[PDB]
Amino acid sequence: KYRFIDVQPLTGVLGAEITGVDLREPLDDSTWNEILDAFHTYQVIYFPGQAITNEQHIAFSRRFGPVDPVPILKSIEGYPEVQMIRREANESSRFIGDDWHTDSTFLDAPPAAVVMRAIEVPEYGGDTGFLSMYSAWETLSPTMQATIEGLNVVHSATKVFGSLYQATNWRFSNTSVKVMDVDAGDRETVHPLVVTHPVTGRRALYCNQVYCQKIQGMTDAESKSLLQFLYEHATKFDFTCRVRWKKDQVLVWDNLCTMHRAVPDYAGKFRYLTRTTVAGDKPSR
Amino acid sequence: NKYRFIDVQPLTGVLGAEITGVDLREPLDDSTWNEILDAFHTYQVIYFPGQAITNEQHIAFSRRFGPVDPVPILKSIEGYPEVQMIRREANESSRFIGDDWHTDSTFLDAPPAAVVMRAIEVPEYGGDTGFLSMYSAWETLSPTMQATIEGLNVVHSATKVFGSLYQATNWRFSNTSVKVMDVDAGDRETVHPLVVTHPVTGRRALYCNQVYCQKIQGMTDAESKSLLQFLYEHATKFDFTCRVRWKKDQVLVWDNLCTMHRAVPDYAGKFRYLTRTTVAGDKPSR
Amino acid sequence: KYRFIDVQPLTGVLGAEITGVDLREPLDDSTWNEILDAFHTYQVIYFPGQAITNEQHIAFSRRFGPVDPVPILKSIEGYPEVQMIRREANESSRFIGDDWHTDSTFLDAPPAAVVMRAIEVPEYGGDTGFLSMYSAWETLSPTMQATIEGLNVVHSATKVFGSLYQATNWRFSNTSVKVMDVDAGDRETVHPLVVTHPVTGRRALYCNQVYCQKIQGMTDAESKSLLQFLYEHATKFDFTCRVRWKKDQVLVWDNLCTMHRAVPDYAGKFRYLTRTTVAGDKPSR
Amino acid sequence: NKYRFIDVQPLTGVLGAEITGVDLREPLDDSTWNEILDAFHTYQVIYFPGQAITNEQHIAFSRRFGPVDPVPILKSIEGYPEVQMIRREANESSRFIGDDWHTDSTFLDAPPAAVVMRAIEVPEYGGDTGFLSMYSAWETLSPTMQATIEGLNVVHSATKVFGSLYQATNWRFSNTSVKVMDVDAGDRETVHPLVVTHPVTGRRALYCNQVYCQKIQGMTDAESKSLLQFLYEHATKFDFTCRVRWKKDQVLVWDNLCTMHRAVPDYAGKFRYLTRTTVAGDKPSR
Ligand SMILES: C[C@@H](Oc1ccc(Oc2cnc3cc(Cl)ccc3n2)cc1)C(=O)O
Ligand SMILES: C[C@@H](Oc1ccc(Oc2cnc3cc(Cl)ccc3n2)cc1)C(=O)O
Ligand SMILES: C[C@@H](Oc1ccc(Oc2cnc3cc(Cl)ccc3n2)cc1)C(=O)O
Ligand SMILES: C[C@@H](Oc1ccc(Oc2cnc3cc(Cl)ccc3n2)cc1)C(=O)O
Ligand SMILES: O=C(O)CCC(=O)C(=O)O
Ligand SMILES: O=C(O)CCC(=O)C(=O)O
Ligand SMILES: O=C(O)CCC(=O)C(=O)O
Ligand SMILES: O=C(O)CCC(=O)C(=O)O
Ligand SMILES: [Cl-]
Ligand SMILES: [Cl-]
Ligand SMILES: [Co+2]
Ligand SMILES: [Co+2]
Ligand SMILES: [Co+2]
Ligand SMILES: [Co+2]
Repeated sequence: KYRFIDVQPLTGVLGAEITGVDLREPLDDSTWNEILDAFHTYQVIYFPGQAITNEQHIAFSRRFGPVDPVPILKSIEGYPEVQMIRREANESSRFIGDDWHTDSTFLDAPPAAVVMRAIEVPEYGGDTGFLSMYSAWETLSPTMQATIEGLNVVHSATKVFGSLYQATNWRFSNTSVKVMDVDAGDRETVHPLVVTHPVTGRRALYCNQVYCQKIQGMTDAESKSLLQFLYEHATKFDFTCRVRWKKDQVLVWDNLCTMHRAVPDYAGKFRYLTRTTVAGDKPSR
Repeated sequence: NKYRFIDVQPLTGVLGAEITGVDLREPLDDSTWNEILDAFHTYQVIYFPGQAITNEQHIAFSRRFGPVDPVPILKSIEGYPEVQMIRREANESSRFIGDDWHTDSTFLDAPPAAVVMRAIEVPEYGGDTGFLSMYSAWETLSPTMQATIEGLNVVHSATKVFGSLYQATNWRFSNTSVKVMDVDAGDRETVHPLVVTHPVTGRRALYCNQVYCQKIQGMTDAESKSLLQFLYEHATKFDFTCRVRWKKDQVLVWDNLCTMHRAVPDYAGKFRYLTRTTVAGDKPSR
Repeated sequence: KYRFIDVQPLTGVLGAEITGVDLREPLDDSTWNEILDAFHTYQVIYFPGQAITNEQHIAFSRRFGPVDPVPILKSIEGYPEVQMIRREANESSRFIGDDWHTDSTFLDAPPAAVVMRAIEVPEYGGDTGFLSMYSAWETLSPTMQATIEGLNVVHSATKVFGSLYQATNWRFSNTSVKVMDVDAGDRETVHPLVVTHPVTGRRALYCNQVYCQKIQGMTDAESKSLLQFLYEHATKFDFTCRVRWKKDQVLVWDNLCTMHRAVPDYAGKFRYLTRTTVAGDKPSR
Repeated sequence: NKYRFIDVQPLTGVLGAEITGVDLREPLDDSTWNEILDAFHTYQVIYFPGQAITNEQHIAFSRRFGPVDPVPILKSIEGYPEVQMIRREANESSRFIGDDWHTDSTFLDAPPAAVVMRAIEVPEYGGDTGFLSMYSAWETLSPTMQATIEGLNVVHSATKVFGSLYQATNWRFSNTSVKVMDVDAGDRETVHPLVVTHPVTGRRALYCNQVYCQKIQGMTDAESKSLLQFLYEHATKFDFTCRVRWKKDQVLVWDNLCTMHRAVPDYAGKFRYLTRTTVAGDKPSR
């Protein structure tokens, strides 16, 4: 069915490799329409072998929507919108993003999408996992769905760069991570536990252990119990795929309907990807 | 306190009350009965020490609470089909009856409303019964959690007690107090709401128990297990419980809709014998 | 079998009422020997109807061992060793001791025992629960016992009056609780997970959720998992008893082989008991 | 890297490797075989894309790893009792074979040492197999936790797969690939250590799986459940896993002692067919 690009789905759940296109060149309307369709169908799409410039990265990201950096990451000099996920070979700090999450959900309007490009990565190690929150939602019984669909969740960055972060002893390195204001870390926002994607109209479960503090209105014990069940459910191996990186692979993921995590199995090896983030609207039900 | 015809001594700040100043061998005037019924509705489990009543007076007093109807599983005393036994011979090595939190016979389309239990001969110590309030278990859920669960129903059956799950496992009750039952009666399912309204007080109570509840209707096995596990942990917190110690001729009534109870098995090697008459109820409803 | 006192066990597991003795008077050797035997047998013993003076309380406690206040509680004026568990009718703060624990196990040598006396208590509400850690230990399989008997646990007061306490929003009232130094709150000690009682020689499980931070040498996830199973096991209703208070009831509990908790079911009612604490040796295996 | 006769491309930093530069239709010289065996021991699961071998060459290549012996439950291809099928017709609505973390046939006194699996016809996408390293699951337990558990043994049986627990439940495998089995063979127990030493590498591996492990020997049901649940959660973290995608004529070998695997059921409605020969092992030991 695709005529302007070649798409090879990665699993029966999510993920697709796209080839037959050169992202260094402008895309005609037909080629862009297929790309966007593949992005909305497969949720995480990746293009091996795209030796693009940083400006081309920026422009390509702009096709998905307004570009706008996430609060915590350092950017390359000359490009505030091009942020780094960079780990030096000798680092001993915590690996960025090494549990399931989606990005910056403590924001009133988290990103819609992220476009990541491998600069220099290990021959093996440092895969990124993804999973579908559409599948997590769809595999809940209708009874379970009706039960939880009216709930909201309180999100904040407290464990990442607020008071809880300051409490613990593990730190990120300053290679890619900025020093942040503690109160900014502890500012709370509220999102729906079940969101409707604004383009596809499909529903997705929307919670993550990194930023979700509690179910709004619940006791700590009620909220901890529901959220724990939902995390176990959503992170079943069945709902995941695994993306392996090579130099100049460019990947886009939908930040509303997927979760992702870094795999820290390359200790002692240099790894560097850049990324631009695409702004989103307020998550809504 | 407000009581003028009976003396009531509440047992904890959550449920339970001792009632004295009354002789259950004699008939009760309307004034004394109304206060007893009121104390039953206010305290959920009430008990009357020192009541040396006959089996017939036990039956008659039970009847004041509602029609009397034995539960399926228990043997009864000779000459009194309505008076059933909770009896454990000293030597027994079988499972102790009722030794986890439950309420009685909820596999029935219409479980009992109440039970009236009377001590015949019990150990100097050991063999207390614990009780907890399902009004309190419900009221301490957040308004959010209440709204979340109030439309759910739960499938109950006796499969673990005298159905296929019972037949599959190794432990048994002795035949001292427990009849042989049909396996299909054991496996027969009924559905009740997760949250019920008491037909007299109008108050709401959480309604689930691990002995007879199989699953939340319409949910997957893992969803149901996970929610019911949380509710069991919530309702069985020590703060919601009271503990009743038995003495010969103590007579006790519990509300079988808004409480749970469990036997404490801490008297192995000692004889224990209580009788009970069960008072019938209506379909639990929302 | 008791000839100098009358003892009435409370449950088949632990607990005993003692009568037939006047604690306002000196005890002969025979009466004291029976008291101590009952204390070692039943683990928590209580004497209704003992209108004693504070000095008599102190002296009676001294028969069990050296007396020595616990760090957190305020004492009555004129008697540093007589501490208060006092809640005013109008209080809205956290109830002292409202989860299962044993006292001050963050100390290198926690108390051996505590002697508590009711001054003024509600007609109903404010029971104290107790449970036996001998029974908790004895109902573990031999295989489970051999598995865990070599483990140690790190204890500290951090959740009660150290950094974790400072983090949260709930506070105890200053009615009975002193302001404490944070570092004193966070000082760690190490005890055996399975201790041998120094008088009876019987073994007891020794862990509590209030002061135990983690199994020494374990990861956070391993330790949280074992300790959770042990707490669920030890706090089964089967292992508990419940003590109801009346004015001038004097009770002694063994602080090594039991746990206890306050029951907060008297909101809006005044409740006041005093207590002296009896010093112990370093818990050992 | 150190390899001079084969090209090996590791799959993740934990386990798994692709091997190219070799034609399994031809015999392997000692030098090429030694490197393959070494890569098997180093990477635990290895796979060879593009190997259009006959069933006989499949059998012969398997044999290089150890004596070949079919597992009890799977049907075999006509004319090759040692070559068993993992085959799912497009229309099937039965349970997917192997769809949770396990290692093969651990109810046996001596489970297989390895399996060699070959894709005949598989979906364009969907039907990957996941693998994880039980060396890594063991090595990431603290020294304290290791000392704690290293003396324990676990009781295994096939009761959930083709024993009484299977017969009691509702789901079934189809008869496409699965034989009817004797219920008593299903319920027969064996005991293995919780922590095993690999008989060639000498390295230690955690050894438990939820499909066949019933309980820690000597423990109570609640103790065993609670410890095994923790170990399952620990060993199945995403960080310890790799995922293999299948293509026609890919041939893959896994170590059945130091890994676990699971089928991913994400291809309903599509035909999938792999064959496999199982290589026999010795009693797992400490
Ligand atoms: C860029 C990105 O920022 C991060 C940074 C790190 C991150 O990964 C984790 C994983 N586990 C964590 C666990 C704890 Cl207890 C605390 C913090 C944790 N952080 C997730 C998102 C974002 O969101 O845009
Ligand atoms: C009279 C009464 O009958 C019983 C009998 C026993 C009973 O107690 C338990 C407790 N835990 C159990 C656990 C399992 Cl796996 C099986 C059976 C169990 N039975 C609860 C009710 C009733 O309801 O009228
Ligand atoms: C006198 C006594 O001091 C206390 C004071 C309070 C206490 O009770 C609790 C119960 N649950 C708690 C829960 C949390 Cl998260 C924190 C603190 C908690 N404290 C236990 C012991 C002692 O030990 O001698
Ligand atoms: C060939 C292989 O055979 C099987 C077949 C199926 C299998 O997969 C599962 C997964 N989860 C299961 C869960 C339950 Cl409750 C029951 C049976 C289950 N079976 C695991 C091994 C073997 O070992 O040789
Ligand atoms: O390094 C990775 O694979 C992903 C890190 C991540 O979570 C992120 O960039 O937001
Ligand atoms: O023996 C007891 O204390 C209670 C037994 C019980 O559960 C019952 O009679 O239903
Ligand atoms: O108030 C109570 O019943 C007990 C409080 C307590 O834990 C203590 O005094 O140590
Ligand atoms: O189908 C698969 O991917 C693996 C099935 C499996 O578990 C097995 O063959 O033992
Ligand atoms: Cl009647
Ligand atoms: Cl052979
Ligand atoms: Co991220
Ligand atoms: Co009962
Ligand atoms: Co205390
Ligand atoms: Co298998």
